[PDB]
Amino acid sequence: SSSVPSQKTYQGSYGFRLGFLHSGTAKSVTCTYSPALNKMFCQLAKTCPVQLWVDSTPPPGTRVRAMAIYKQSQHMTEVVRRCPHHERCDSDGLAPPQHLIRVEGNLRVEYLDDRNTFRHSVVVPYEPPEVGSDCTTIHYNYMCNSSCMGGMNRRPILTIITLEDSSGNLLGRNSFEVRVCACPGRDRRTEEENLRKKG
Amino acid sequence: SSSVPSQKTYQGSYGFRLGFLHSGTAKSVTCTYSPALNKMFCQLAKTCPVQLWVDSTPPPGTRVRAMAIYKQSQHMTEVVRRCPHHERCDSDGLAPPQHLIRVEGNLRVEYLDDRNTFRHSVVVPYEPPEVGSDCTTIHYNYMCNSSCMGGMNRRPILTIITLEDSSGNLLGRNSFEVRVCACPGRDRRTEEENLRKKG
Amino acid sequence: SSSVPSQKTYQGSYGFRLGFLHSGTAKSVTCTYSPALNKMFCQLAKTCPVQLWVDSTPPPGTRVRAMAIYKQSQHMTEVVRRCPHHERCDSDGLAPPQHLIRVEGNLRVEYLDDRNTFRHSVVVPYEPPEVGSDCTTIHYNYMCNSSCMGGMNRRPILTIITLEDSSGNLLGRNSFEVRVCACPGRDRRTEEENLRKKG
Amino acid sequence: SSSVPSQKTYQGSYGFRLGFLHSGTAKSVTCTYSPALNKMFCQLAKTCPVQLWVDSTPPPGTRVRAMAIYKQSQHMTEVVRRCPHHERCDSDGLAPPQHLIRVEGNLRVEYLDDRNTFRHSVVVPYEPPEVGSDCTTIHYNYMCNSSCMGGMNRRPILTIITLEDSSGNLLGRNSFEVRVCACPGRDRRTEEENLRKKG
DNA sequence: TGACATGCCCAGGCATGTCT
DNA sequence: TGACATGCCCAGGCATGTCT
Ligand SMILES: [Zn+2]
Ligand SMILES: [Zn+2]
Ligand SMILES: [Zn+2]
Ligand SMILES: [Zn+2]
Repeated sequence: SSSVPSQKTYQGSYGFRLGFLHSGTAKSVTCTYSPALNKMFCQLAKTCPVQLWVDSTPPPGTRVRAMAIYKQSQHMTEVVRRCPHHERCDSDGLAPPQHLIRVEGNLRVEYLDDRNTFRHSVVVPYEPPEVGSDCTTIHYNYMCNSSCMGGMNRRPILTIITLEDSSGNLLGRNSFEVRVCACPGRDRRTEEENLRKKG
Repeated sequence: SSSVPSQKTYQGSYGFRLGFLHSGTAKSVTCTYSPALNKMFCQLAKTCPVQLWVDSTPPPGTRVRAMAIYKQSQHMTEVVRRCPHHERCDSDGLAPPQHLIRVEGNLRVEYLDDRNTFRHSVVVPYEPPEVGSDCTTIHYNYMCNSSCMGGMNRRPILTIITLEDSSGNLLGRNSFEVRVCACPGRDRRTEEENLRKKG
Repeated sequence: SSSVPSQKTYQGSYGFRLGFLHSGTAKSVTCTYSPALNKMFCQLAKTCPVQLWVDSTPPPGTRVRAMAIYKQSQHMTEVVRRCPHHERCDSDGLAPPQHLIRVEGNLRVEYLDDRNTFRHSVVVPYEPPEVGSDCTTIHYNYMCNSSCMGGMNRRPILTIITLEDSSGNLLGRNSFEVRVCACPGRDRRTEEENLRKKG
Repeated sequence: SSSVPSQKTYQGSYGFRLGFLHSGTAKSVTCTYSPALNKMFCQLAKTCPVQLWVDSTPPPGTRVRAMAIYKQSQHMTEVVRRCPHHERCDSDGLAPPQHLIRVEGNLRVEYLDDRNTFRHSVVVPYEPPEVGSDCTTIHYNYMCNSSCMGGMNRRPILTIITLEDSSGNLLGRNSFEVRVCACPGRDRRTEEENLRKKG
């Protein structure tokens, strides 16, 4: 069992928050975000664009870390890992096969295994938006379904995104729930309806 | 891809056939056999008793081999193995972790990996029935569900039981289909009803 | 997992059979036998008298062995042992603390752990009945309840009694089911009624 | 028999009190707290989150200790230990197999056996809440059911949580009753109804 | 001896990747 | 996109040592 990183929102002095793209109505759209649930629904190994928005410019050398933790109290102290089947399959060259979350399209990506907690994380440099743009987008990939036997095993996860200075100070923190599934559109609509009818 | 052992019934000069125990009506009974389908339905890692019946006594040194093959033509040439999750879990001390089929309660069990075909099999000596008894019973275990991702992946298998002399001559061959599943009683009654209504 | 001793009745050339005493009607009588079920119901650590009847006199040096096996196919290959709580408690001086079945009142008792199967058994010399008597009685004790967690765990057992010559030849074999429980009278009456109503 | 640690509430100069999470309505929810009974109902080996609330910040080096005692006067002087079955089973690497209470997800956990009283306790450093949060949460696990034969044996326990400075001074003490059981929701609703109807 | 105890058994139906 | 798949969740009630 491992000590649990905080998931508490800390928008901080830089006004850090996340944004998500709108997507289509298909039963099996690749990535769709529910604001009511603060929850991403996405397919295995497909791009999940996450926007980073800030009110003030972070200092040079700021880093963006993503980490998954189990959402339920009963599972929080268990490290989130890829299942043995997917670990044994699809390497991009940098991500260790045991890591659930990857970043695509970034030459400065770093995959970390915490020496004390054993938890996995993936870090890229923070880059400010281009001229006229309001945010910076990172493309994450989740390499197992929420349902994978021997991995997440139908346990919901949170992704925690932290903005950190080069010294390691926490500048901001946000999180979102993730369901990696075959039919994100179906499952988002089911969970939203259950929220309305039974929540 | 691997060459495919015969599944053709050969009751042979010893009159070799299989028998199966009757079991209870529970939705999740541990092992239940359908004569109409020639199909065992059983749970993961639970005992599956298979009876060996002969009309004539096999010679000393006769051996009994069990091997799984996929039933569908499209999958026949693929070796049946345990999935990575269950391989990484439950060793009894003798069975290699990759083997699907084990025998319990036999000190002379041998687990074989074919040098040419890569197929797994498990062998025990043939023992004649005790006085007054009509058959000999072997207790097999199947160490994955038929549905296991990265293993059988919802593909039906046959188990091929061969009676072999010590020289390697085939004396008899029988086979039965297997579904390893959580609810053998439910699934047997579903498959028998589908046979009657749509077969 | 361990190879399974035969439980098949073999009354043999000596006409070997078991007999049991009649007992009282109390809900918690110490030992009561159901002929309809061929099943002893008895309390923990209390005397269970078992009679040995023969038609012909066994040879000098004949031995009487008792051994427990799980009755259900799914558990047959598991060695029957005392639970950790009762193992750690009540030694008579001869019985190893892991043995379920003891014999009381016999100076020539031998407790055996099979080198290959790991199964426990308890052996006493066969003694012919005294003049005018028809049988010989052995007093067995069962040192766990059928329900004990970490031991029998609510799994029914059979006791197998074998008559063996000094050379090791099997002269006769009989068996009976056992439920060790707090209320043998209650439980016998429940199981007999269930047999009549639902069997 | 062992001297009995105090269970008297002492909220102390730091205003120390416990808090508990709300949980779902399921018959077998993993952990549910009854304010009317000051009683946790939880399952074996599952996470039990306990919140530590203070009004004033404890000094550096403060420690949080948990210990179980039997609630009934007749059993208070008996040390609460794991039963022999569960002791012989599930080690996390740090907890001795005899200890009932474990802490998950803390690298600084210490398991203590008192030299004089023989009582077990588990200690972690006190950490103040993160920014904006009102409490600190510890995840305890209870490694036997209240009913375990040879352990708690259906005797209710209190868990005593003490806040202690590094010098050993008692800063605060709170306690709650615990029932570790298979069906916490069922049993909580039974005990609350008995309180209302017969208390 | 009656009846409470409490972990477990059991059937109904949700789950969710995949078939069509 | 509709609907089958199939391991799992869940509540009702049996279990069985013990309390009275
Ligand atoms: Zn996976
Ligand atoms: Zn598997
Ligand atoms: Zn016992
Ligand atoms: Zn226990």
